Amino acid sequence: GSHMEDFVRQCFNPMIVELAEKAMKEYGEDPKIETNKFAAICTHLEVCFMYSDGGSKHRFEIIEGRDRIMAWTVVNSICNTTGVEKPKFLPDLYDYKENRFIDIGVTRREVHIYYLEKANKIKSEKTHIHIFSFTGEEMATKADYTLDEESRARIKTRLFTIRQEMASRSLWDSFRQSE
Ligand SMILES: [Mn+2]
Ligand SMILES: [Mn+2]
Repeated sequence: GSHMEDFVRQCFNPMIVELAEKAMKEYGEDPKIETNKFAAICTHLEVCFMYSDGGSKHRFEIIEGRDRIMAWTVVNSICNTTGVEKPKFLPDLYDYKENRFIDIGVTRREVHIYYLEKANKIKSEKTHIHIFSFTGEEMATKADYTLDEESRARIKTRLFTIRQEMASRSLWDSFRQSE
């Protein structure tokens, strides 16, 4: 029973905590042991869902947070109906307005460093990328940031808040040097 674990269960809502536990268990992992990863997955969940909440009613299909199998089903539905190309790696969202898959990144390193790694690693010329840090920085594909500024602003705020709560508990350094 780490401090970190109990911190995550206080910090994130129960639905996010449960989706993340499920995601971890599905790819082999334990939330009680790998607790920095548990916090990171919760974070990435929250951001993805805050992000889908920007923009209008029907704008995004939400991929993250589903079962791996159902997530691919929906990806296939969107591919087979928009003509858009089937990505190699699961994305987080689909943008019905701009007609692209998006993968949201949350990082404890230089926005720059994480962007290149996902770009090379996604090896998917058409999927859009949008990174946020715990520092207020963001980088997006084609400098095209999808949402208006106040929706991204509140994500950035939320992340700095998570960073502070962690630090006030002396879990931040560990969290940062776990990535
Ligand atoms: Mn994802
Ligand atoms: Mn992502």
